[PDB]
Amino acid sequence: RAALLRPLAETKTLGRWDIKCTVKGGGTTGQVGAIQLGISRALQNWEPDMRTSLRAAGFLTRDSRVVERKKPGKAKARKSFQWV
RNA sequence: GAAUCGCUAGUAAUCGCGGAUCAGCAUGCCGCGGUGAAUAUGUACCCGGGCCCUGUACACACCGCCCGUCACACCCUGGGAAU
Repeated sequence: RAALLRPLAETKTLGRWDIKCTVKGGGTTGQVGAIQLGISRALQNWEPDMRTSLRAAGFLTRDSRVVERKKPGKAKARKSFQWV
C-alpha cells in the first residue's frame, strides 16, 4: 500500500483523482508492480508536463528483469552440479 | 574436521506448480511460475588460458628425457703368488 501510494506522494495531496483498476496473473509483488506502472502510464492526464516530475525519480519504466528461464544440463539458470 | 564445490541480479537461496517415460512409479531428469538479496577490490596472490621474448640434451614433446650404486645373466679383458 505504501508502495502503491508513493506514486502520488508528490505534486498531489491525494485529493484530486480517482482510480478504478484491475489486475491478474503472477504474484504478490508482480501485481503490485503492474498496478504501479499502470498508474504511471495513465498519469498522462496532463500529458506533456507530468513526465517532467516523474522521470526524475524513475516512475515511468518497467522492471525488465523478467524471469530467466531454465537452460538444460544445469539445475537452474546459473546453478550447476559438482564435478570431481 | 580438513578440505572442496556453486554462483555477479530476477541470479543465489527457498516456495511450490507442470510434463517426461509408464497399468502399477521419481529423493531423478525437463520445463513453469511465486518470493527474493550478498557482492563488485579487479589481476597482488595460488589458479587457468593466451602472447612473445629468451634457454632446452624434450618430439610419446616435462606424467619428458635421464645419471649412479646394488641384486641378475652371458661375454670379453687386466693384475696376480708360484709355472
